[PDB]
Amino acid sequence: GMILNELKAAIESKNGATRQELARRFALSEDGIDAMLAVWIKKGVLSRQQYINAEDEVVRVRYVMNQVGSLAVNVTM
Repeated sequence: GMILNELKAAIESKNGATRQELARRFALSEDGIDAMLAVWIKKGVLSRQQYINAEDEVVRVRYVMNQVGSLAVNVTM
């Protein structure tokens, strides 16, 4: 890869962006960056997109990550 990894880490640590900002920095079509990413992450699920606002305060930001760890959690207590 080239940007898939650069963004994967940059986002995994620092803030992130959507397919728009991604294709922008890469200077390519949003369809190409999204497709290449979807396959680079899993296979073709438009990656993992999530938002944040009420959880924080007034962030209101959305981005797609590769998600290498585990987000799905079920607190059974």
